[PDB]
Amino acid sequence: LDFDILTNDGTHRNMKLLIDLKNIFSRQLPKMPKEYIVKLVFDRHHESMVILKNKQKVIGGICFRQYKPQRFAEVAFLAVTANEQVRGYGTRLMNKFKDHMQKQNIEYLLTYADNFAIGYFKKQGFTKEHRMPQEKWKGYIKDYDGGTLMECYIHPYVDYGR
Ligand SMILES: CC(=O)SCCNC(=O)CCNC(=O)[C@H](O)C(C)(C)COP(=O)(O)OP(=O)(O)OC[C@H]1O[C@@H](n2cnc3c(N)ncnc32)[C@H](O)[C@@H]1OP(=O)(O)O
Repeated sequence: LDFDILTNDGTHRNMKLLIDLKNIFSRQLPKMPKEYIVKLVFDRHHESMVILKNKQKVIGGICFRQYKPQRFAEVAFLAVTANEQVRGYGTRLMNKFKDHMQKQNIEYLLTYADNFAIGYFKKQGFTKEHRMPQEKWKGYIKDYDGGTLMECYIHPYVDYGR
């Protein structure tokens, strides 16, 4: 079981994996326009960390976008395939992601969660109250009046994915 950052480098291997991830996202986030998922997963600003089983099968992942100078990242999509849920993978994935963000010098994660997903994020340390001022991400991350913007601080010397 590996947690690798997938790069859209135009190779058959990585491309297949990103498509596989994309299909998991659309399956688990049914109300999300599939063409939109495709757009973000394959654009040049987004990266995806996948849960790789047997070094070939994608069973879940997180698609995110780093705003490097600002030191924050938005979690665009997150999911574990249905037949692999409730096995601790979702949590292991987030811990691996936080460890990576810490190494990438990212200070905060932001994500718009679906009412049903809010609980998962709260479990991972995300909160509805923000320690980061609105002015800071405004202009980089879209401000939707109809979703719940959640935030998670990534401490520079806390041991994640331990
Ligand atoms: C921006 C984002 O995309 S928002 C949408 C997030 N994605 C989804 O909702 C997609 C559908 N869901 C999924 O793909 C999965 O259920 C995930 C990623 C939410 C969680 O993955 P799993 O492999 O099942 O996670 P894992 O088993 O490690 O979770 C363990 C803990 O998370 C909690 N948890 C997981 N899913 C949920 C949920 N939907 N609601 C509430 N709590 C949840 C478990 O209750 C558990 O609590 P515990 O450790 O005290 O027992």
